[PDB]
Amino acid sequence: EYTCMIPRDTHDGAFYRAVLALHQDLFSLAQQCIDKARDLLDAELTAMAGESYSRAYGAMVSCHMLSELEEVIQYKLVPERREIIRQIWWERLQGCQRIVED
Repeated sequence: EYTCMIPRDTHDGAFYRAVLALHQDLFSLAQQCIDKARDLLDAELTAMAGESYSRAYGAMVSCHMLSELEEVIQYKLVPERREIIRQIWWERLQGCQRIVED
């Protein structure tokens, strides 16, 4: 509901819609939902913030999730043999030098 009630503009805006089509196990659009969310954050961070660790950093965390999202849609349509994903995730997380909420 509220997702519907959210616009499709934001990084977030596209986001859950993908999640949802993925929660609906619907892909192409959701696939492209990212692609916009991609495009969103595309233009976004590219202000570059003179970034050092700067929210373009967080913006990575954002896309990082998208990737991380881009992953599951393959799990979940894969042989589950992908189970390495866990490690990969484990990696993809642990190499995150990070706080929690992320």
